[PDB]
Amino acid sequence: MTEKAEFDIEGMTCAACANRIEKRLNKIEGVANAPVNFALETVTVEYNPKEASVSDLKEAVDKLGYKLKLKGEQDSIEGR
Ligand SMILES: [Cu+]
Repeated sequence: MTEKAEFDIEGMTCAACANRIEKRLNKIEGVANAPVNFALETVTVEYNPKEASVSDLKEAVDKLGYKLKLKGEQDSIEGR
């Protein structure tokens, strides 16, 4: 089952910022994966909406400093 969720990240000026998110994300219970993509400025989070939630991990990202918001939820990304 699981779900894919796609989010736009603002402030992660270094790859270490991004990696720190991945670290936090991994620390959330019932996450599958969540590699942060340093080009499109987006992360594709994969998890189950049972033990974790988009809103929860949002706060977990905000906890690190940089901002996060919705982007999509079907391996799509979108942009110009
Ligand atoms: Cu950084």
